[PDB]
Amino acid sequence: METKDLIVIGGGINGAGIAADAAGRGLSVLMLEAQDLACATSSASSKLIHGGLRYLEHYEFRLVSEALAEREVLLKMAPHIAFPMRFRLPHRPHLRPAWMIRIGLFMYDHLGKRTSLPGSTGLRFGANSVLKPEIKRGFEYSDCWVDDARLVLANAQMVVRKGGEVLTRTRATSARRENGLWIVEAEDIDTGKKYSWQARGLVNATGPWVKQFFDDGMHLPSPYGIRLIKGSHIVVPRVHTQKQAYILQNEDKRIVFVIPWMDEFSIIGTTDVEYKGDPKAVKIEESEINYLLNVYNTHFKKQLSRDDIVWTYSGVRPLCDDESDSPQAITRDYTLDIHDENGKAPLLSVFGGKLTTYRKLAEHALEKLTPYYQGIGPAWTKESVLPGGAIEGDRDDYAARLRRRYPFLTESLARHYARTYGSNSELLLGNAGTVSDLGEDFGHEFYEAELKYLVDHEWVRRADDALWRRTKQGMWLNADQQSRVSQWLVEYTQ
Ligand SMILES: Cc1cc2nc3c(=O)[nH]c(=O)nc-3n(C[C@H](O)[C@H](O)[C@H](O)COP(=O)(O)OP(=O)(O)OC[C@H]3O[C@@H](n4cnc5c(N)ncnc54)[C@H](O)[C@@H]3O)c2cc1C
Ligand SMILES: CCCCCCCCO[C@@H]1O[C@H](CO)[C@@H](O)[C@H](O)[C@H]1O
Ligand SMILES: CCCCCCCCO[C@@H]1O[C@H](CO)[C@@H](O)[C@H](O)[C@H]1O
Ligand SMILES: CCCCCCCCO[C@@H]1O[C@H](CO)[C@@H](O)[C@H](O)[C@H]1O
Ligand SMILES: CCCCCCCCO[C@@H]1O[C@H](CO)[C@@H](O)[C@H](O)[C@H]1O
Repeated sequence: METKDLIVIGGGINGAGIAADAAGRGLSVLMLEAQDLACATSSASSKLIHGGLRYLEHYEFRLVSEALAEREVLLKMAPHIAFPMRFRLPHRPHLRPAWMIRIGLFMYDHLGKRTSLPGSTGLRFGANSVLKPEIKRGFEYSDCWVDDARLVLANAQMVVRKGGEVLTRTRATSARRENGLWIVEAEDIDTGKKYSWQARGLVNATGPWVKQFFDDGMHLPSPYGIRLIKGSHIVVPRVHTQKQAYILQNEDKRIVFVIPWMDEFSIIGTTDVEYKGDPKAVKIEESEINYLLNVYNTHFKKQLSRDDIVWTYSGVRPLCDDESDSPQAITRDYTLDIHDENGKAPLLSVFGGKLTTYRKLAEHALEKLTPYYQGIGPAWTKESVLPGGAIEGDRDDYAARLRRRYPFLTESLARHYARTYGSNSELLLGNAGTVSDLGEDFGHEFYEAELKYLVDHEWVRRADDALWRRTKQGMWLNADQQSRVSQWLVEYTQ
C-alpha cells in the first residue's frame, strides 16, 4: 500500500489545483503530467484573473460573480506573480451604447463585492492620447494579471509540500476499475519505463484531452463533449509607455486585449477559431495575425505591421460543449462529473474551467469526492499562501528588501527573482555572496544558480521548461545561448 488515495492525471491549472487541495486534506496524492507542468492550455492564456466582462452579455452570473470574488483571493495567495491592473475600454457607440457599458460596469463592481480593488470610471481621450482622434470617450475598470505557468508551478509545489508526489514526463496510458480500486498505468516518455499504481479515486483533468482519455485510456463513455476553440496571441515591442491594458470592441462583438508585459512588450490577443486535431500542434495562422493587427491598428495611432511581431503563441480552450453555433458564445463556466461503480472507485472529470476559477473548481471537486474519503479534512485553500507567496508585502517591496540583503544583485536581477521566485528567492540564492557565486552566465542575467534551482525544485528537464514556462527568458536568449542551456541540462541531469 502502494495504494494512493487519489490520482490526478493532468498537470495544468485544474489538475495541480485539485491535487494541492486534496494533499492538504490528508489524502495521499499522485499527480501525473505527460510532458511538463503548464505545457498546454495553461501556459497559453491571456494571463488574466478577470470576472469576465463580456460574459454578462450572455447572462453568465454564476461565473462572472464567482470569478469576480476570486480575483482578491488569488491576489493574496500569490502576490509574487499576480497583481492589479486597470483596463481601458474605448467607446464605440455603433456597437454598444454608452448607457449599456455603464450598467455592465456597475454589475462588475458589485457582483463579487471587493474589499481592495478600485472601481470604474469614465475617460475622455484628447489629441495627445495613444488612440486615434475620433475615439474621444471611454471607461476604465479593474481586473488582475497572473503569470499563468508559474501559478500552476506554485500548486505543484504545494502538493509536494503536503506529501504529494508529482511526476512529469510521465503519460498515463490507461485506467481501469478492478476489485474496488483503480489500476493506473503510465509510461515515462523518454526511457519507456512502465509504472503501475492503485488508487481509491481518479481525477481526469487532462483539459483538451479529457474526452480522448475516456475513449483511448479508459474505454468509458464521456459525460460531455468538448469543443476545442483555438486562440492565439501576438507579442510586439511595447506599443506605448502607459501601464494600463486596453480592451477593444471589435466589429464582430468580441473584445481583444492590448496588455503591457514585462515593461518591454505588449501582448495582443485573442481570437476564437474552432479547432480539430492534435492540441499539441496548435499554431497561429495568417488570418489570426491580420485579425489582431486590424483591431489594434483601427484603434491606435501608432500602427503595427507583421514585421513588428517578436513572438506568438496559441492554445486550445477545452470548452464544455453547450452546442452553440458561434465559438465566442460557448460558455466558459466549467462542468465536473463524478461517477462510481459499486459505491467505490469514483472518477471525477473536469470539463472546461478558466484559470481565474481553478481554486473554486478544485473546492467543488473535493466536495464531490468527500463521501469516498474519511477522515478527510475540510476545505482550507482560501486561507493559504502558495509557495513563494510569502512576501511580507509588495513585490516591488520584496525586490528592494532582497537587494538589501543580497546587495551584489543588480536591480533588474532582484526584480526578476522577486517577481518569479518570491519568498523562494533565498532557496535559490543559497549561500551566494557575490555574482561570481551564481555560476555560468547563460545570457540576460540567467545564471547557473537559477537553472540549477529550477531543475532541483521546479521540475525542469528541458530548456523550454526553464526558458518558456518557469520564466520568459526565451524572449531574450539567442539560438546559441539556448542550445547551451540544453547542453548544461544534459550535463546536469545525468
Ligand atoms: C487563448 C486562451 C486564452 C485564455 N485566457 C484566459 C484568461 O486570461 N484567464 C483565465 O482565467 N483563463 C484563460 N484561459 C482559459 C485557461 O487557460 C484554461 O481554461 C485552462 O488553463 C485549462 O487548464 P487545464 O488544466 O484544464 O488544461 P491543461 O492542463 O492546461 O492541459 C491538460 C494537461 O494534461 C496533460 N495530459 C493530457 N493527457 C495526459 C495523460 N494521458 N497523462 C498525463 N497527462 C496528460 C497535458 O500535458 C496537459 O498539461 C484561456 C485559454 C485560452 C487558450
Ligand atoms: C441582465 C444582464 C445585463 C447584460 C448587459 C451586458 C453589458 C456588459 O457591458 C459590456 O459588455 C460587452 C460584452 O459582454 C463588452 O463590450 C464590455 O466588456 C462590457 O462593458
Ligand atoms: C454630424 C452629426 C453627428 C452626430 C452623431 C451623434 C451620435 C454619436 O454617438 C454618440 O457619441 C457620444 C460620445 O461623445 C455619446 O454621447 C453617445 O454614447 C453616442 O450615442
Ligand atoms: C450604472 C447606473 C446606470 C446609469 C444609467 C446610464 C445613463 C447613461 O446614459 C448615456 O450616457 C452618456 C453620457 O452621459 C450619453 O452620451 C448617452 O446618450 C446616454 O444614453
Ligand atoms: C436590446 C437592448 C434594449 C434594451 C431595452 C431597454 C431600452 C433601452 O432604452 C435606453 O434606456 C436608457 C436608460 O436605461 C436610456 O439612457 C437610453 O437613451 C435608451 O435608448
